[PDB]
Amino acid sequence: MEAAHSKSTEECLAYFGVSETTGLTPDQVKRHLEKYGHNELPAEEGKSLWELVIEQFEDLLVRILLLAACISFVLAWFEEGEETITAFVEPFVILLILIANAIVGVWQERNAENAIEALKEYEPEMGKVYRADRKSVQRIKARDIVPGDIVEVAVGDKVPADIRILSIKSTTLRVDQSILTGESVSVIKHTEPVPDPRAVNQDKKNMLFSGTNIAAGKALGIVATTGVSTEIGKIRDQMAATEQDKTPLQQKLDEFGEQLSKVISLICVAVWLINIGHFNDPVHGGSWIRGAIYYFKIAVALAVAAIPEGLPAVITTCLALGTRRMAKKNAIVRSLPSVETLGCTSVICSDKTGTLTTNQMSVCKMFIIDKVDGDFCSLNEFSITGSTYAPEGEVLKNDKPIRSGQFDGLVELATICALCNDSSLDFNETKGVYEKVGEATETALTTLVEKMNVFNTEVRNLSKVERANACNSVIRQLMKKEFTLEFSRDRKSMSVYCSPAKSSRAAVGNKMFVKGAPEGVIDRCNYVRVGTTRVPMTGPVKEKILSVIKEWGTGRDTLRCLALATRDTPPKREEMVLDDSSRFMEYETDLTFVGVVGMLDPPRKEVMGSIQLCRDAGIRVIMITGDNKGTAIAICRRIGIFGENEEVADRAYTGREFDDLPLAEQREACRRACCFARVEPSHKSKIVEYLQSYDEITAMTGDGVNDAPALKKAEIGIAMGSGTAVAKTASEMVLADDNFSTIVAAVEEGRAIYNNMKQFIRYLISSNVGEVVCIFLTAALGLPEALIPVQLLWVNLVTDGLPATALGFNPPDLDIMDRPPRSPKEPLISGWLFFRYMAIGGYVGAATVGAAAWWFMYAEDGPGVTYHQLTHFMQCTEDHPHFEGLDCEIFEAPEPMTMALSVLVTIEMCNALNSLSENQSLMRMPPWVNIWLLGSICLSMSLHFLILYVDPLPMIFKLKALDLTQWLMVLKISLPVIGLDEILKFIARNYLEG
Ligand SMILES: C/C=C(/C)C(=O)O[C@H]1C(C)=C2[C@H]([C@@H]1OC(=O)CCCCCCC)[C@@](C)(OC(C)=O)C[C@H](OC(=O)CCC)[C@@]1(O)[C@H]2OC(=O)[C@@]1(C)O
Ligand SMILES: Nc1ncnc2c1ncn2[C@@H]1O[C@H](COP(=O)(O)OP(=O)(O)OP(=O)(O)O)[C@H]2OC3(O[C@H]21)C([N+](=O)[O-])=CC(=[N+]([O-])O)C=C3[N+](=O)[O-]
Ligand code: NA
Repeated sequence: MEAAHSKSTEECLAYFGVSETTGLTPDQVKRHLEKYGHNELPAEEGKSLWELVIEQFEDLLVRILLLAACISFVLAWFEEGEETITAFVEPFVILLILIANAIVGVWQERNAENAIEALKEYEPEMGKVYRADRKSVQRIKARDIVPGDIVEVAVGDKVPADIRILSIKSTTLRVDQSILTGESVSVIKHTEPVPDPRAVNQDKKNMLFSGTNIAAGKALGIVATTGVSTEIGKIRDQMAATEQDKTPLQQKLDEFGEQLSKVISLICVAVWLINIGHFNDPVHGGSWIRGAIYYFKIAVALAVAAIPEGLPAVITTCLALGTRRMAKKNAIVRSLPSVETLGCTSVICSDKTGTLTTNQMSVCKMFIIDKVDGDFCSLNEFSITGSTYAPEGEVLKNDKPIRSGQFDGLVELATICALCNDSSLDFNETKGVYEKVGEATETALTTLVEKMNVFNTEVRNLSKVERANACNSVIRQLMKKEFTLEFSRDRKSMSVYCSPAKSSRAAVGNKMFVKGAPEGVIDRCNYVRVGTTRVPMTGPVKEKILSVIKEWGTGRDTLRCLALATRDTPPKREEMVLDDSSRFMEYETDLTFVGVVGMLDPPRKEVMGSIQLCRDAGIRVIMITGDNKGTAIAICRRIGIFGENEEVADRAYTGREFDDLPLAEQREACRRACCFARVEPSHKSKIVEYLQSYDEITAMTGDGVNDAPALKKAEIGIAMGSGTAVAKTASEMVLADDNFSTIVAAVEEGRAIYNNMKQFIRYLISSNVGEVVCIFLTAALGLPEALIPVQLLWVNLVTDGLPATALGFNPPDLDIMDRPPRSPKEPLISGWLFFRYMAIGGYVGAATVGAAAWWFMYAEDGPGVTYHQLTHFMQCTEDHPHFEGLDCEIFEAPEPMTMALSVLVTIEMCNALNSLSENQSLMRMPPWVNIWLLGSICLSMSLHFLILYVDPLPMIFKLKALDLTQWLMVLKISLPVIGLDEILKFIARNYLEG
C-alpha cells in the first residue's frame, strides 16, 4: 500500500483485511508472503571467482598476448637445439604477465565495496509483530514481515519496514530519519491521514520508514510496503538501474585496442603479401618448416612490439601517487580512473550549507516595534556581534552597546527565543569550541539570548560548559512549557504553549509563543507589541515590517529572517487537538507581533576565491539550498555565482517552479540555471540527466541515503566526510573537510595529472610504433630478428616504465585553471602529432634494423659481409657468399641484437626528454626541469648494463656486452632523434597558428 500516508488507519486495516488487536492469521501470512515476497533487498550479483578470472582475459589486447603466448609455446615445443632452459623462457614470461595482470584484477574486486550492499546496513535482523496465533508480541526475523502485519516499535528500535502508524502508546513519538530526509532533530509523528497523495517523505508525519530509528516513544503500526517497495528499496532500485559510462580515457584505450588489433592483422597480411615470391620457389628443396617458424616468430614479436605492456601499471602508479597527494588536500578519491573525469568537470552542483557556507548560524540583526501612531511608525533595530555559537558578544544600537533588558519588547523577544526552541548549547571540552545541539537556526536563537541577558544574571562567575545555558535557564524557570506544536512546511511556523510557573490553579495567564517564516506568521498577527502595550496590526505597520525583512533577506545582508509572535489569549488547554497537525495553524492565529531576528550562515573564507577559479576555468557552479528563492539568489550574488546587478529570473528556480515547467523547458532551465532553492531528492537526479543531455561532465554533492541515486548518476559523485557511509560508497570522491574549495582544488589537480598522463601515454605508445616498424622492416627485408619478444617486454615494462612514470611528475602549466574544460572527445594523438610519431617511429624502426645489420656487415667484430645480403638467404644449404668453411649460426649472434636493443633503449631515453613538452624546445624547456626524469634515465641505463653483465641475464635475453667502439655507434644513430623532434617541434610552433 504505497499511498498509506493518505489513508486513514481504518482504511489501511480494511485494505489488508486485518484486525489491529489480533493481527494476521497463518493463512494470511502465507498468502501475503507469496504475493509480496520477503522483506529484504535482493541479493548481490553472484560473481564467482572463476567468472572473475575469465573476465581478466576479455580485453582485446590480452587475447592477442595469450594467442602470442600459445604460438610462442608451440615454437618452443618444436624447435632446433638442445637448450630447453632457454627455449621456454619467452612463453613463460608472456604467461606470467597475463597471470600477474589477472591476480591484480581479481584482487581489485575482493577489496571493492558497492553502495547497494551498503544499504543492507539499514535493515535490522529482527522486528516485533502481533499475529493471530499468539496473544503476546512475537519477535521475528525482519525478512518474514509482510505488508498487513501489525508491527510494534519502541525507543532504540530500527524500523523494519515502511509502516503506517496506527496508535502512539506514549505521550509522543520521536524518530531519527536523518538518513532519508536530512532532518537534523528527531521528528514528531502523528496518526492522522496526510491528504496529498504526492506528499514528500518529510510531510509523511504518519509514516515510519524502513531503516530509520525510534528516538523516543512506543508505537503500534501496520506494514504498508516491504522489500524493494519501501522508500529505501526505491532508492536501491534507482541505483541498480543506473549504468555508469566508462571515463574518456578508458573509451580511448578501448578504441586504441580495437584499432591496434586491426593494424596487427593488416601487417601480418602485408608481411605475407611481400613474400608471395615464395610461391615461385621450387617445391623440392628449401625448408618449409623453418620458413613457417620465421613467419610465426615475427607474428609473436609483432604482437609484443605493438602492445604497451607496461602502460596499465604506469597509469595506476601515477593515479595512486596523485591520489595520496589529493588526500593531503582533503580530497579522498575512491575511484582512481575518476581523477581524469574530475579534470573534465564542466558543472559543479553543490549543496550550500556546510559546503559553500560554514553551517555556523549567527543572529546579527533584530528589531521590535518602537511606536505606532496612525500613519506613522518606527522600529527599534539592533545589531549583534559574534559569529560563533559562543555566547561571546554584545547587542548594539547605532553601533553603541545597550542593555537589552532596558527594552521590554526585547525581554519578550528573548522569552520567545528561549522557549519556542527544541535546541540547546554545549561546549565540547575535547574540541575546545562551542557546538550546536539540534537545528542550526534554533541554536542561534539560544546563543542570542545568552548575549542579550535580559535580566542581567551573573555569567562571568561560571565556566564554559556552565554558562552555555545560563540566560536560557532563567527564562525556563519563568514559564512552564505545557507542549509544543512542531514546525511544519505548510504553515512554516512552530509554537509552544506556556503557563506561568508562579501561578497554581488559575483561569488566565497562559501564552503561546510562536516562531517561523515571516510571511505566514505576520498575516496571522492581529496585534503589535509596543513595549508592554498592544495595538492593532494595521497596514502602515505591516508595510514597515515587511520592508525591513525584504531588505535583510534579499539585500547584501543575506539573512534568514524569523518572525516572533505571541498569542496573548490562547485557546483553552482542553480545547486543543494535539494529534492533528492540520489544526496547528488555527491554534496559532490572532497573534501579537513581537519582532524579527535575522541570522547569517557565512560563506567559507575560501569559497569566493574558488568560485572565481571556476569562472576562469569555464566551470559552471550551481547552488542547491533550502533557503527561500529570494535569499538563495541574494547568497549567490554574495559569493559570486551571480553578479551583483545582473538579471536572474530565468537562472534560478524553486522545486515548485521547476515542476510546473514542461519537460522541454525543464531541460533548457538546467543549461542556464545556477540556483535551485527548495528541491527534493528526485530533482538532483533530474538535474544530472538534463546536464548529461548537453554532454556536461557533472560533479554533484550529497550526504544521505537519499542522495545516493544522484551521486551514482553524476560523472563525479561527491560525498561529505561527515555524511553517511552509503553516500560515500556511491561516490567517486569524499570531502574530508566538506569544503567546496576542496572540489575546485581537486579539479585543478586532476587537470594537471591528465596533462602529464597524456605525455607518458604518448611516450609509451610512440615507442611501440617504433618497435613495430623494426619488426615489419626485418620481416619485409628478410633480415634476422633484430629484436626478440623477451627484450621487447623488458623495454616496455622496465626500461621505458621508469621514464614514463617520471613524466608523470612533469611540472604543470601555469595557465592550468585559465582554460575551458577539456573536451571528452579530444584525441590523444592526431593531426601533426600523428605525423610526428610516424616520423619518430619510422626513424626508430630504421635505426634498430640498421644497427643490427651494421654489425653483420660494416663492423670490426662482425663477419664483414658488406653489401652481401642476409636478405639473400638464411638457408645455409647453398654456400654462395661463403666459399670455404661452414659457419651459419652467426646469423643468430647475440651482438647485433644487443646493438639493436641498446639503440632502442638509448633513443627512448632521448624520446622521454622529447616528451617533457609537446611543442617546446629543450632550449626553452630544459631536461633538468624534471629531476625525477633525469634520475629515472640513470636508473634505466644501469638496469640495461645489469642485463649485459650479470651472468644469468645476458644468456636469457640473448645479449653480450658491447665494445666502447660499438657503444659510440649506438650514440651516433640514437642521439639525432632529439634533432628530428626538435625540427618537428619548430614547425608546429611557427607554421601552425591557432
Ligand atoms: C601503436 C602501434 C601500431 C602498430 C599501430 O600502427 O598504431 C596505430 C594505432 C592503433 C593508432 C595510431 C597508430 O597508427 C599508426 O601508427 C600509423 C599507421 C602505420 C602503421 C605502421 C605499419 C608498419 C597512433 C598510435 O598513431 C601514432 C603515429 O601515434 C595514434 C592514436 O593513438 C592514440 O591516440 C593514443 C590512444 C590512447 C590512434 O590513431 C591509434 O588508433 C586510434 O584508436 C587512435 C586515435 O587512438
Ligand atoms: N521545502 C520547504 N518548504 C518550506 N520551508 C522549507 C523548505 N525547505 C526548507 N525550509 C525551511 O528552511 C530552513 C533551511 O532548510 P534545510 O533543509 O534544513 O537546510 P539545508 O537546505 O541547508 O539542508 P542540507 O544541509 O543541505 O541538508 C529550515 O529552517 C526551518 O524550516 C526550514 C525549520 N526547520 O526545518 O525545522 C524550523 C524553523 N523554526 O521555526 O525555527 C524555521 C525554518 N525556517 O525559517 O526556514
Ligand atoms: Na557517480
